[PDB]
Amino acid sequence: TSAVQQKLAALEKSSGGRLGVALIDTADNTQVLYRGDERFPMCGTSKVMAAAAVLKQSETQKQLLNQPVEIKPADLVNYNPIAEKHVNGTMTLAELSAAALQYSDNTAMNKLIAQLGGPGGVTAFARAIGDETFRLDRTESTLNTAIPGDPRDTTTPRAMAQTLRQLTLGHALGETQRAQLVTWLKGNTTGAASIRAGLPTSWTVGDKTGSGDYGTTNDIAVIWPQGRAPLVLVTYFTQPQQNAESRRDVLASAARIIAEGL
Ligand SMILES: C=C1CS[C@H]([C@@H](C=O)NC(=O)/C(=N/OC(C)(C)C(=O)O)c2csc(N)n2)N=C1C(=O)O
Repeated sequence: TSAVQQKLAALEKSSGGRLGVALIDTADNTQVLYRGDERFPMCGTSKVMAAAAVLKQSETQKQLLNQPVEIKPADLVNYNPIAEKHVNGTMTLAELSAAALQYSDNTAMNKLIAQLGGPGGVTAFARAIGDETFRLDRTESTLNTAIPGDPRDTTTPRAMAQTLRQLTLGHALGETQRAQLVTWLKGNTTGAASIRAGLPTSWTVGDKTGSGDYGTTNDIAVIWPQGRAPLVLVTYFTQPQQNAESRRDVLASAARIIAEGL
């Protein structure tokens, strides 16, 4: 047990829940893991895989991101802040990707899933880039049920950190696609109280949050400090009570502990 792992264990004990953390330091390719091989419900953090899968399609279909997609009343689900603005109209796949990633729009996510041929098309892209752990089983909004022990719509912190590294810092995507994903993540609007809240305010962050039942509160992030190699940080948190409140503060505290031990 390292110093950082003892503090993360203390944070978890103080929280009442179950915490999963994976850090990759790309300077020396070292890793910090806390419950790094346990499964956690992804919730909206799975939207990165779906957006990346559509970006991968656009490497062959070069104008794909410009393709209009109808938004119909039947498409609306539980949380659709951007798509509701375009019902009975269209959004492009670029606009749907940005809405899914930067506003956590669940209707937008369902349009990405449909473009990929169902949840199996998202999982397929994960396997194609070497992620053997990720599984997407359902569409929105039921993929956020986050039931303890349910393997559906889960991954592990170790696997998600490696995948996020390959998609953003690595070259699992083409050059313009990789840059587009980074731009989208940097422009996220839902992460101010999560990993970002625990990091020095001068560091540049791109991130995607997730939330669900059982007070499931997640965030995955690529971090660019000034003057050193970037980091990839995954923080997953879930709780014993189905109706538990969100705990974004736990993710901020985990990020702060990781930034300390660095
Ligand atoms: C803040 C949101 C808006 S909802 C959107 C999606 C996120 O992962 N979550 C849900 O749709 C969601 N589903 O749960 C229901 C209740 C639909 C379920 O699956 O039964 C949920 C629960 S608490 C919360 N906030 N969002 N996700 C998050 C996020 O952090 O990105």
